[PDB]
Amino acid sequence: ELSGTVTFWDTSNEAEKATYQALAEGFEKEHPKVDVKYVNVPFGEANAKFKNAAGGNSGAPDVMRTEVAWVADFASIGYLAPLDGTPALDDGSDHLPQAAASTRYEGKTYAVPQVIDTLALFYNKELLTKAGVEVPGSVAELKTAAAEITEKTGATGLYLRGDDPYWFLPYLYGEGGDLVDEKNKTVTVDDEAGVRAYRVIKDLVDSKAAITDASDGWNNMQNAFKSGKVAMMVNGPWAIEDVKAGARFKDAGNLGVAPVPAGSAGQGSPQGGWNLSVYAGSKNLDASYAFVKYMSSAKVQQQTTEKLSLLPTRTSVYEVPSVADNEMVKFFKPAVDKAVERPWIAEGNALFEPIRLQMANVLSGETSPDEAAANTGDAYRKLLKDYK
Ligand SMILES: OC[C@H]1O[C@@H](O[C@H]2[C@H](O)[C@@H](O)[C@@H](O[C@H]3[C@H](O)[C@@H](O)[C@@H](O[C@H]4[C@H](O)[C@@H](O)[C@@H](O)O[C@@H]4CO)O[C@@H]3CO)O[C@@H]2CO)[C@H](O)[C@H](O)[C@@H]1O
Repeated sequence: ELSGTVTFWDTSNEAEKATYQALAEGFEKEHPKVDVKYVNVPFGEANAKFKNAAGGNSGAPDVMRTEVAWVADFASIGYLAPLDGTPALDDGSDHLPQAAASTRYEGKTYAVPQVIDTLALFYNKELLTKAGVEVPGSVAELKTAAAEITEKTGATGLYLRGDDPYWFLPYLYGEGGDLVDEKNKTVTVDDEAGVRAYRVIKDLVDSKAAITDASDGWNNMQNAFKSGKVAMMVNGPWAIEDVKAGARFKDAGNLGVAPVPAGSAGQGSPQGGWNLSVYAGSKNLDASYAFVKYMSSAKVQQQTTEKLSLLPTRTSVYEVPSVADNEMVKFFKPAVDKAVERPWIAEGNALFEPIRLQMANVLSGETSPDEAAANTGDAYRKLLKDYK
């Protein structure tokens, strides 16, 4: 028997949330004595809100949509129920290895994978065609393309997200860099690749190839792309249905997607995504395990793709013709296969704030690329006491 309340905190965005609420409530079809209480929690607030609730054992959710870096974060402070040997885990081996890695902390499973993602270059096909340019493969090509776009159409080439540090990573990887060398416990962000990456973002804006904003970056990016103010943006699968709501991208026929541009050394995009965790203090652990199994099942992952084009973590789901033949999936899955995995460490989540501050200050001209890289390195060494 399953009965009682399962409160689910979902972080999905305005375009995704109706789908996720319907899926969550569908758990009640097979378990009518369970009451699913769906709550949508803003992404930026959710980590803090969960810690506040879990630390005061006061209004915590039973099931938490848990960003890949939040698993080790929450788990290290005891907020997550261990899932090994529980009904929450079913056909575990189906999940992509890199998705499974993010669910683990100190030899225990604290989450089940839900979606996997990476960043890509979205582009407005009509604008590029009008400008007579090809989708750019590199930053150098992007600069050239942007000039032609402005000359021939008046649009700016790129919206460069300046207020979210995750958007720094493609530039860092393209310059031949990474945050840390996990295996050797060495901070690497302040290597010359870090300097180069901060210089690249500043040059893109100064040269007018790109525009940016120091605040409200999600809305500003989406607005600029949807309104044709820019021809390109870097974004993820969570943006697809949001973009398609716009007059300019109905049915996605005008929406192109390609890999993030290479830099001077090579090319790369980060691995991200979401898992599902159970609050350690839940008063309905059984019903929660079953809710997690349900939300992470092949059936529900397939539905999510069909409604939202989010990428399944289950390998088996990619063999479903409906998923295999989805064009956003056909592009994003290979890109995900190549995505750079991060260290799944308690402090991994905290690696982002230092980038955020230095990136803002580079873009405004308050901080040189050289100082920004050094500052980011210093911040990491403070965070990671056993890293050189
Ligand atoms: O570490 C967590 C805290 O720090 C910052 O989070 C990071 C995060 O660890 C990174 O992996 C990356 O998160 C991205 C995520 O993986 C993507 O899926 C995407 O998230 C969107 C969801 O897909 C969508 O459903 C809805 O929830 O909106 C999300 C946001 O658009 O994009 C994420 C990046 O925006 O990057 C962030 C750094 O921003 C962050 O500071 C938080 O406060 C975390 O607590």
